[PDB]
Amino acid sequence: QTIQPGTGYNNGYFYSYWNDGHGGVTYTNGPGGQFSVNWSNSGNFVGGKGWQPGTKNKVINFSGSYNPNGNSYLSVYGWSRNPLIEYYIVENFGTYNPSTGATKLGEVTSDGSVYDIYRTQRVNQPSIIGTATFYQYWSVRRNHRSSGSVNTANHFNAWAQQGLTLGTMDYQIVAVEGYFSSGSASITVS
Repeated sequence: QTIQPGTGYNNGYFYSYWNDGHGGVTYTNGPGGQFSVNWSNSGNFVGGKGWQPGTKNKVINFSGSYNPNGNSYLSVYGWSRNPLIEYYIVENFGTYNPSTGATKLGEVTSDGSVYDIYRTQRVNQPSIIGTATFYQYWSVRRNHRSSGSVNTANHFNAWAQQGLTLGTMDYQIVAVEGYFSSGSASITVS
């Protein structure tokens, strides 16, 4: 049901909901792996369901509707530790392609589309272990969609081939992220 930021377990799925406090966001956990997000002139937020910990060969399925009006992403999102890495496999996005100005590190074909791979660096930013400097790895789908299946191993193996290694897996979720925008989404994970 409607909850305030936090992390926990719901119907067998790990969930994480965070927001910068600006307001304008409603996150609701549904049955099974379902979750809904409704936002209007929000601030920055991230919300989704998945696993804690994730794995490097997980096949993630998602089904739903995603209607952003502004800056937002729909992705398989997570972290690794040692090395500390924040990663995204972007399936759809709004007005801003998150790879803008990022360094392209290759291409990978998976689950019906070509994905462009990028690497970016975050300096002194919040992370799962505190403020730190770390890399972000991205796989951005060329053919946008709101349902599908993601074979994570295809992305992690392609990243490894390019020198983008991952450490020990931390949480792994299908999440909706927004940055001062409006929208609605209803996703079921499995």
